[PDB]
Amino acid sequence: MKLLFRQLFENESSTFTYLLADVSHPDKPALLIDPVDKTVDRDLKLIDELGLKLIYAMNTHVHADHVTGTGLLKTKLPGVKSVISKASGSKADLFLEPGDKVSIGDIYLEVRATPGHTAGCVTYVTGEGADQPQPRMAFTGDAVLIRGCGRTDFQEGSSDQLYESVHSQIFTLPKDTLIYPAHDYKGFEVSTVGEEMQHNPRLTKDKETFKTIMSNLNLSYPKMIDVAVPANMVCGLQDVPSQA
Amino acid sequence: MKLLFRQLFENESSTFTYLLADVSHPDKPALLIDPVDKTVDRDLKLIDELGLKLIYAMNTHVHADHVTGTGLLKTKLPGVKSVISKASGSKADLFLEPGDKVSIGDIYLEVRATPGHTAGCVTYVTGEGADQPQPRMAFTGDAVLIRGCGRTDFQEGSSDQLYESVHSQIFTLPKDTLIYPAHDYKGFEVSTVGEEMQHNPRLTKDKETFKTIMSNLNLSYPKMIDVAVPANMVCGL
Ligand SMILES: [Fe+2]
Ligand SMILES: [Fe+2]
Repeated sequence: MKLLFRQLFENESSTFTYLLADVSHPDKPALLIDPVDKTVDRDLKLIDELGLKLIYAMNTHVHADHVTGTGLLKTKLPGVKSVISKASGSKADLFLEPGDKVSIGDIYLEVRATPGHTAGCVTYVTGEGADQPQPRMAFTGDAVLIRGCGRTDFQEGSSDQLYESVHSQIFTLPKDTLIYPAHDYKGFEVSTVGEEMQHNPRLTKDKETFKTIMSNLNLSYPKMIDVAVPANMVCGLQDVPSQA
Repeated sequence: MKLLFRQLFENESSTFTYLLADVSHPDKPALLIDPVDKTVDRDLKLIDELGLKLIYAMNTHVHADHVTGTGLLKTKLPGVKSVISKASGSKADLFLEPGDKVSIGDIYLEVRATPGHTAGCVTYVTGEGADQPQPRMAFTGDAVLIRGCGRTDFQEGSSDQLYESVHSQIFTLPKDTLIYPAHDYKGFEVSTVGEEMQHNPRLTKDKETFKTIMSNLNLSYPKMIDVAVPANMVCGL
């Protein structure tokens, strides 16, 4: 295994997309996590410059803040498959269950179910096998953010469920495991399991304190959810053939 | 030596600030590269959470797009020293010459003179040695951006000088060396020397073509330069 890894940012929605590839493999097979429609051309230009073969375009969950790039990526690289959890209820080429593994050459990602922000959230974690990246890397979606977590008042979320998911599926990973979230609003880019267990002001509270604090934040209505969720439930696809 | 490394982003100016610390030393000594005034409180809070001792607040160059956080950091944390090139002509606690080293515990950076965007630009490269980061990391300021570079028509810059700086100081490093620029406007965060030598749209041309390309750019007047340069020449104070 030889990992090529890039974190990419979409400034309108503050979203991180992740590119992973096994560049030891003759085809340089690659995947994207949480690609955004707006940045598809950027992403494809980068994949071409680096000579990668994009196998999968995956989502951690159904996004409320942007439109998935997975559909457009399919319109543009025939052969790429979209991937999302079965639990999300969304359309995709491939559905994931907890415990599934996704492979790109010799590199693999384990799928952990981490619902709470939505019912469909998963966390992708690089494999624990002997030849895999060290430290492990966890792509936590909106379940754990750096020094925070996603809201739980829409998309069938639950604070109780989020707390249990994080403590059972993420904080059980080795402390040096890197945390790569789907969003960040403070200019931060990475954390670690150990660092979040020490410093995350949400998820280091006891369960009932976390639930109380969450319930009272008085967050505004999500500005894009009425557009983004329907679009993302159909893989970001259109119902008319593309023009031009 | 054990390197703790973070890249931090300031959205108003699209600036990257870099935190480096040697967490194997009993003080957990740290430095910041290109800190911004707006994000001083954030940077201090992170430094406090991680239990680090801020030693240096350094600039790659005199910034035209934001006001340096060096002066505010020195105010809040007496004892912190600001650092900048001697060639920049700006005020700082410590001036650097080409070939100088800056150390925090067992971690050190080499200073390479890379003027062209400005007369004072330097690139900080993590040091050579088995106890240093592998691959090496080059903090290139605005001399080399990911698939780009800064403009050369202000701050006593020069396209010819920028080309020579990049080719002699940056493209001579091992190809796997990481490039961490001071800004990005496309959502990219890192590149490598080998990638830029292959794919940088302007710096891969020959010198005269590079010069011609840079002269032909259609750019607006720098939006902050008459506030930022004066402030940054006096350490933000
Ligand atoms: Fe979300
Ligand atoms: Fe600059």
